[PDB]
Amino acid sequence: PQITLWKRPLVTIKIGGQLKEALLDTGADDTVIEEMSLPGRWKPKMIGGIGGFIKVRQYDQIIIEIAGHKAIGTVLVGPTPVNIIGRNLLTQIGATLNF
Amino acid sequence: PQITLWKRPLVTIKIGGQLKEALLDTGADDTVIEEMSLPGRWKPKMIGGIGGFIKVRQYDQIIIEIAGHKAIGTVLVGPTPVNIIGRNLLTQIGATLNF
Ligand SMILES: CC(C)(C)NC(=O)[C@@H]1C[C@@H]2CCCC[C@@H]2CN1C[C@@H](O)[C@H](Cc1ccccc1)NC(=O)[C@H](CC(N)=O)NC(=O)c1ccc2ccccc2n1
Ligand SMILES: [Cl-]
Repeated sequence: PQITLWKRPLVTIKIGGQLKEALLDTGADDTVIEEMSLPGRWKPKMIGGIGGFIKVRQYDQIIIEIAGHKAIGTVLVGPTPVNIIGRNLLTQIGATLNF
Repeated sequence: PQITLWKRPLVTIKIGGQLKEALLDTGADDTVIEEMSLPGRWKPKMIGGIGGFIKVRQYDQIIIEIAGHKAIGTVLVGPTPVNIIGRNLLTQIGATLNF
């Protein structure tokens, strides 16, 4: 599978039993999802990007499916305008940047 | 070359005749470089990310070298925390995401 970048590399994910669209993002350390109820324990975190920081809820050991690939890892929930799959999960689904 | 994502995908770039380090970022539509003196005509623009928008200088038709590959395109210059190479130039150097 190879994804060119003339458009946003959006894929379908399954998280908390719901389908969402998310951006495959090699520039993001972390995976950040829009506000949603997720069951289970979490802890407060702040994460930064181009316009500054947002508060998120950090959930560890979340089961997620990304474009058909299974993953288990940390998901941050908070007011991102776009759902983002960052390197912590891109490494699990085997993504590489070929240039 | 193929980049795994266990670490940040940082590469050397050449802009304005100066070497810098920048992040290869499939989640960014645009290329944003830290404040620097750069010759060329520009115009103001807002660009956004997590945390909101920042004001930048939009330079069109800038010659940039990214990991040894020459590209020409729009560069935004402003108070970004990190230099980022986004899809407008990743496509020009032929970068793909594979998995
Ligand atoms: C998600 C998080 C874990 C916080 N990581 C990061 O944000 C790190 C931070 C690094 C240090 C500072 C400079 C940016 C780098 C790159 N990144 C990721 C990097 O990939 C980040 C991910 C992202 C995408 C969409 C919207 C928000 C955020 N992209 C961006 O910050 C780019 C900047 C640009 N080109 O205009 N934003 C966008 O391309 C973009 C697209 C759609 C939008 C819709 C509404 C509002 C904003 C929107 N921004
Ligand atoms: Cl919900």
